[PDB]
Amino acid sequence: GPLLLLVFPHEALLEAGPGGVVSVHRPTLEEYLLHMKRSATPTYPKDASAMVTLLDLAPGMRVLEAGTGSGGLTLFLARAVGEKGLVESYEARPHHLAQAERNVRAFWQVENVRFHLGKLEEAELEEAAYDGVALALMEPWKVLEKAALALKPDRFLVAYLPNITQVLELVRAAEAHPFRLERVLEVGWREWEVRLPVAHPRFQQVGHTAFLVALRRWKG
Amino acid sequence: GPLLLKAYLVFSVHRPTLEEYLLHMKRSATPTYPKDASAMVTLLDLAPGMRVLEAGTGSGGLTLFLARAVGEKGLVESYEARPHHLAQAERNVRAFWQVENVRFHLGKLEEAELEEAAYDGVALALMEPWKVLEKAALALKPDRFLVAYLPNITQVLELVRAAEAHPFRLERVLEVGWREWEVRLPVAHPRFQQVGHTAFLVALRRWKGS
Amino acid sequence: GPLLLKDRKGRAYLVFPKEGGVFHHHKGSVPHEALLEAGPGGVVRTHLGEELSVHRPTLEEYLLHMKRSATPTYPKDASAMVTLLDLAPGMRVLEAGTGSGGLTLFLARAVGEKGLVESYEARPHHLAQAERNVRAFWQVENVRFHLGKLEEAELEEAAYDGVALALMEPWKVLEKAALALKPDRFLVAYLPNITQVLELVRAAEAHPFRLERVLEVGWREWEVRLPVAHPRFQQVGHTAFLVALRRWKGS
Amino acid sequence: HRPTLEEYLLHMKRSATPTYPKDASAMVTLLDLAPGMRVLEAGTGSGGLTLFLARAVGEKGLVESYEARPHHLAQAERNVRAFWQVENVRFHLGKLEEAELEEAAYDGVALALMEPWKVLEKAALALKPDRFLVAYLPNITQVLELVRAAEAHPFRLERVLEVGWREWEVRLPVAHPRFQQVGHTAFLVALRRWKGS
Repeated sequence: GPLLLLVFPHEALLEAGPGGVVSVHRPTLEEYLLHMKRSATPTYPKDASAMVTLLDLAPGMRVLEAGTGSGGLTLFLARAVGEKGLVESYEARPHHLAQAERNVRAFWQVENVRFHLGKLEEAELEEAAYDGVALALMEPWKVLEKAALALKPDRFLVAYLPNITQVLELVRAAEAHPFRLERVLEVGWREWEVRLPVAHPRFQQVGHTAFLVALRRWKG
Repeated sequence: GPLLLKAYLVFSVHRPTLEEYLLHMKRSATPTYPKDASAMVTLLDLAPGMRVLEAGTGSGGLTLFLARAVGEKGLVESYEARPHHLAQAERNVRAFWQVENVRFHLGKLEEAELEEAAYDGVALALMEPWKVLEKAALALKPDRFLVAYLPNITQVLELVRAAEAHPFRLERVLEVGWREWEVRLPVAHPRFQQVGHTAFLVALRRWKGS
Repeated sequence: GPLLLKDRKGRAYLVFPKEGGVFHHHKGSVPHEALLEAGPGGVVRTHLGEELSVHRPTLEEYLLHMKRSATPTYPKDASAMVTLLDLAPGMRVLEAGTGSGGLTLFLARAVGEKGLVESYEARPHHLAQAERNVRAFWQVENVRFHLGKLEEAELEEAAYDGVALALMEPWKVLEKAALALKPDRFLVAYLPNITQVLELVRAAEAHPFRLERVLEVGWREWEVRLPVAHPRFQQVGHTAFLVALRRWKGS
Repeated sequence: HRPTLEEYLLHMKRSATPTYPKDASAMVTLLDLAPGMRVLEAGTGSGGLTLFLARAVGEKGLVESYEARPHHLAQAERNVRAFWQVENVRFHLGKLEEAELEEAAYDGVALALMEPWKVLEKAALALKPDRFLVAYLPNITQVLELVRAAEAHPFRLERVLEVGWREWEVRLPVAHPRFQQVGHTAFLVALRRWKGS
């Protein structure tokens, strides 16, 4: 495993071990995302958590992922389905895919993630074979056809979109597919500074990273 | 498992989302909202295989999340003090989730005993979480987290001060917010009515330690 | 002046002292006299006899308890709009809105008795509401009501220090509002749906405004009854987007 | 290009942490200030809550601003009387606890003080009944200190609230709440004065 202080093994650090001093730590997935090599957005832990919760991902399921880097969203999905549920992650741009496979593979040593280079709409997949579809695309409405195709009825597709304008365009686009609009939310984590006697919500905030969109696949 | 109509649970037809389940199951009493339970799992840094300590009340709402999170290789030990509705936690959890990764107990922790450094994370929903730090701390592998659910900032403060006595560094205090939007074009706005504040989440991290 | 009454449960009521009225909060009447003799600050019993606190209502307190039959405007947002408008006393402000009367009332205070608020309502019911609601709380002359729309209003040119709107389709008045507004003074619009905000911004690029702010006021009430101290569980999450625009220098 | 009060407050000379208009707007609304009223103000920063308060009270109203420490009082006065012509403000070089003021003759008390509890008693006197004291406090721990201390004066706690303005960046086709917000400045505490006691 990798260590946070971010390094990949020098030996005082291992002898101290996590929670020990030389301040050595074993990274949380969160810490790891926030310090890993990025070309990405990056997908934030608060958003990826809520996405796994809307997708209703449980162990053993199949989850379809697109697109971009860098394995941030893919790892959260990877733990959610784990064991051998399956993550089929699609990325279009090849050095971003590369970087992501590296990112994921160094933290997560299980092999429940199948990686695919190429747009999701080019790909061929079974009808009604997937337990959820997670998208982190700037133009998600493109894959809507495939997504309704590959997605078991009464399951969700969950898009991640920064701009509300993109969210509206999905919601209209989604009206021409067997998808019923289930949720539109903004996730927010309100950090507090506690350095007693100082105790206030932090002065500078992550005032949202993105909107999460959730469509449910009704039968059609 | 059970079914959901649009919107009541029973035994438009839907398999219920775990979150839908928590929101329409017999929630004893002031529920664990999924907004929070999801958060806590994230903070606790849970993966498949791990062992997690949970207390207490009282719908086993948090518990299901814990169950899915750690998986089948992992297991959850759930304590709950209260007797009649620890059962109700058990009724709620076995309806939705039929895996052997949860082992229940009656009682508070301090009365209980447990291996030292066995557990990969602790999750508290107790009114007075400061009572269980000697044990929580003992039970916890170093560098892993204790995550505690608390309605009032006064309780958060007390847990922060009581924790200075044990080998815990405070990493985080946060409120979660899932602001739902309504979108029926041309209408598009944040929902008028919202699950505002449910609780603070204190995350503590075990030192080596000493 | 009207009166706000509260019980120990916290529940508040609005009362208008009327000749020999009586207030019923349960199966127990209170004569209006006791309310008036008690005065802002004191208690009254319902002859059964439940303590009840008498208050003069704060402008805010009045807006939330009046019966509100227009699609209406909150104090958190009205407050913010007065401030975005940069409203100082003596100023002249053009207004168009709902029948709430709230927005007109918040603007009325900002400008003072030496200032002015020309308030326009389109529907004649919607006008009566605003007058009813506005002159119960404030009878000063710095508010003048008009029936109609701004695009059809006859306005002096560059005579106004700000424009406050609470219309469902404000792109429509941007043209009149442009000539009516002094350079570097603002238009501020109360829009519930982000779509309306989006259309207005798109529209505004055709008139001599620069967009300046787009925002959402939140007032997070806390409950404190020690040892209970937290953010109120249920709150007024979202009401409206405020859009602030600036009239370009010179034109 | 002439400037709005906000803009002035930004290029103004502010020794302390500034006042944000969200907070000052909310402060005026919570005190229920209308044209004509007589309001009491202290003290840190200087002089931007006072400008808001002058606009609120109006033409015929008056704001009594206390600044314990002089060079600040002066800087308050230059700042205020550069932007705000009206002679509707009265500056005092004194603490607010030490000063001597007619009973039940004020329509509010606006404190930006670190030590708000300290002036609790002289406010209960000065402030008419069923009117308000509103305190700006950054920390929840100070809020709590004040909540305990006011239990010992003729005050009911009406309101504790944090004020947020969620800015949006609209730059079509961009449209999204701004990534970096001013997440929190402070809490507002409103106390109501009881009858006689």
